[PDB]
Amino acid sequence: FNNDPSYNVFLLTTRVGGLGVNLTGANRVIIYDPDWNPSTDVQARERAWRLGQKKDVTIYRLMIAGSIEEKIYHRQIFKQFLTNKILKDPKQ
DNA sequence: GGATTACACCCAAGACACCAGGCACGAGACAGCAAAAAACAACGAAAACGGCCAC
Repeated sequence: FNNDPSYNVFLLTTRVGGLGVNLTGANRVIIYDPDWNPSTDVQARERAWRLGQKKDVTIYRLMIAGSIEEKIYHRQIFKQFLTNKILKDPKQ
């Protein structure tokens, strides 16, 4: 994927992929389905947002409004707050 | 002294309670064609993917 001008897109199923695979070639990212682990998505974004990435990277989240996606996304935001007030400011 | 005067002794009619057995209740305990056959609803779910080791 990195060393070929063709082979533009490829699906990854971000459970198996994210162990540290180097995919700096990517610049755009599409998230299709929200996951349960709030962590599995940071490695997913890091599949194109490696340290010192060559070009700007963007994330497009898919979210079905008025569905379980709403509950999961709010849950993930709450989980981010959990690790973002325990380690940032316990007054939040 | 001995019999009227009185009082003790007991015994017979009496009663209440006793002893049991009836009598009614009281609720269990039933207990209710056989043979043949067919329809006929209900008895009734661990997802899915990865990182492996051993093929």
